[PDB]
Amino acid sequence: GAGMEITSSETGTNNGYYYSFWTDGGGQVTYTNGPAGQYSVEWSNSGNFVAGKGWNPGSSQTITYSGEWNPNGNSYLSVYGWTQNPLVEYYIVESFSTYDPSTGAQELGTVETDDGTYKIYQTTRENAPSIEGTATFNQYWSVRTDHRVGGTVTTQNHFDAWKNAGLEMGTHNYMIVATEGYQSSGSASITVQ
Repeated sequence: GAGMEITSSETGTNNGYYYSFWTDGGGQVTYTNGPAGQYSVEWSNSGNFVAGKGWNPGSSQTITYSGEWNPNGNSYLSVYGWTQNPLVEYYIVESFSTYDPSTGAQELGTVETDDGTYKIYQTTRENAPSIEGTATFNQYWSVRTDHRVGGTVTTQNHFDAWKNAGLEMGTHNYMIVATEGYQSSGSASITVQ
């Protein structure tokens, strides 16, 4: 892993961390594992891609992450992952570029944590890609009102706020600090501590 450039989807472990790189193959996307919890990604006229390091299975650990997120166009930086039974894709959005991803989603409240205010939303993806195949599932969103690149994400506070709103969480699959992009270029270099 450490230092090897990859250009198509893979998951594995690198330097004690789980890592997930997924791309639909649009434009160019290059992912690299670095030392410890560090990853780099560079993209150029991308389709949809998700990249980052973390844990499988994810728990309710308080994550600290640092580094650098330089997108040109649509990109989010998030604590990202999935539960099963029910199937749930979830996002704790630290920053987004040119597109608020909670657009067309329904706001269920706010949660204050990690010196932030985060707005809570749910959508339903219908017949979309998933960790268990083409499926119909809820996505949950916590979106920081004041964007940042680096700090503490107390995921327990986001899960409790979702559960508070009546949002079911199943059994935790992976949870990563993810760089996502769509129809953009950019680079990002992020360390999970």
